[PDB]
Amino acid sequence: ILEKLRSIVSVKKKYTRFEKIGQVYTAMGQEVAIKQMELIINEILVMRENKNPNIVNYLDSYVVMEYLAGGSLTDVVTETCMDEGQIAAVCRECLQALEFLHSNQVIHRDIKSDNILLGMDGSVKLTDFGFCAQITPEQSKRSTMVGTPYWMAPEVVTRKAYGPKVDIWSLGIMAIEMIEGEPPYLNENPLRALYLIATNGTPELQNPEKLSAIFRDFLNRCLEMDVEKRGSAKELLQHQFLKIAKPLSSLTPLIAAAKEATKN
Amino acid sequence: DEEILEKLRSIVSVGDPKKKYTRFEKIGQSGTVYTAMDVATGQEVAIKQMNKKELIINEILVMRENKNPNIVNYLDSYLVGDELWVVMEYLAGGSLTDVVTETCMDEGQIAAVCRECLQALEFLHSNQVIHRDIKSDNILLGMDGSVKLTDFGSKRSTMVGTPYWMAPEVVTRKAYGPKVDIWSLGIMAIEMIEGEPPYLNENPLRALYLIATNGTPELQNPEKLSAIFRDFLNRCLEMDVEKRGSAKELLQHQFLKIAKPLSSLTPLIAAAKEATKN
Ligand SMILES: CN1CCN(C2=Nc3cc(F)ccc3Nc3ccc(F)cc32)CC1
Repeated sequence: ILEKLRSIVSVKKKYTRFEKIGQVYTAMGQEVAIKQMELIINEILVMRENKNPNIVNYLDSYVVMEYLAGGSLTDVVTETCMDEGQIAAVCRECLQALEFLHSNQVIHRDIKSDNILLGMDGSVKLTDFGFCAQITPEQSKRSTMVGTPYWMAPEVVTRKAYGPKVDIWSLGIMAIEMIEGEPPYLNENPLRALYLIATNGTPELQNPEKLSAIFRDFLNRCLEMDVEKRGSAKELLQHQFLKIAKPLSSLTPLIAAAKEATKN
Repeated sequence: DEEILEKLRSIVSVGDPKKKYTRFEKIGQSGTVYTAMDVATGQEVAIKQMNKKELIINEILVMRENKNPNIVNYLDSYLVGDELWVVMEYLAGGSLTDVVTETCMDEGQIAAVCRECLQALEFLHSNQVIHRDIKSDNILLGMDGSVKLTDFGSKRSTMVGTPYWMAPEVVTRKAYGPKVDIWSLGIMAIEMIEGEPPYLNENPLRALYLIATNGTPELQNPEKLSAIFRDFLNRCLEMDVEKRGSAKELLQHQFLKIAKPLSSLTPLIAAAKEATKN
């Protein structure tokens, strides 16, 4: 245990109007979120270096993050029925965040609805960079099995050499959550889910006929077992499915519904 | 909200706790735990301060009526503002973690710690309490060698740390009973002879997989353990819950008969205090 974590800290007078939130506080001429509590160092380092509009802004540490008042995507997917135009809008935003991170040789390794925060204007931002991997030409692949079982790519689960396309798979599982309300095998135990991802491979939708052919194709490109065949974030940003995306304002009735449903 | 407040008034002791105890020092953050000293008697105490509400009334009443030498017992309770303070016993010899990471314990010392913990587990289980966190960090030592068990405090979310002490039935999210604490004691005994718990260099998710499949990992140096100690561990770390020993059965194990008196633990306390001074 070392103190070179004290070296990145900024060093009660800078922020006011503290109000406790979650299981994390809100404060203020901008509105901020302050999380008060070796991987914590990597998360602060990667967030400073990788600033983009589709990533929750790390502001300072003494951890001061920007505030997104519309909750997470989880509240929306578990309390509402999203249409394809809304799903395509969320997928486009996440792919813009992934295209940015991957070009900076960063693998998120934890893409899931819980890590997608929403703004009251419909803005979509990616968070939780604890599990991220910074790759390089000297070590372009990783092997560690990290992530949330239900969202993990089969190559991660089986501890094979993997790259940024593990995040593409996780995005594909997230789009399934947007359809079905839950990731595949959620009713199972996390270890039984790991076994199922490793053996079944590409998950099968409960009702595939409900989806348009263009959405089915988009998911097939995301959830392709052959990593070379699976699309990169840059390739999938050119997919026809994203062209049916509604403006980000279309997400605000969804935020309203989740807030109304979660009054307990 | 109101019924819980009135029920508390009849059970809490009158008097100002701020006048009764001194030298408050935070040791954890439901609520906050402070170490303190009784100004009148010199006793060292642990004070849990806190702002589900029906569950706490029963937990106090259980603690108050049920006493055991191998657990930190309930001493008193006070209503301080909108906070409830629960005063419990504490010990000055630190935790078992300091001893296992700074000294080499012999089997006679390990047996003495296992006997004390099993006496605490027998007591808790008869009171239909499953600890769930039996680990060296929750074992408190007294300057006379006394051993006391403490506590104090989702599939979508992330877990901080490897849950190395957890039984395979806990990991696989099955219904479970008090024998989960027996498994955890078995892991604690491994920590006592190797100086570390298993799955330390392992990722928490890889640890979960390993616990669920193989149960317990192979010992780093098994030839260093006596046959009677290896048998004791086999009974503790049995995958079949019915085959795994209960606290009452394991108190009759031959391994505990090689236990040295609790005075044999005081040189270990001295060494851990010397190692963790500066
Ligand atoms: C339902 N709820 C579970 C936790 N309980 C206890 N937990 C403990 C656990 C310890 F490790 C030390 C002391 C205690 N205090 C106790 C003292 C007597 C007793 F019978 C049980 C406990 C209280 C009841």
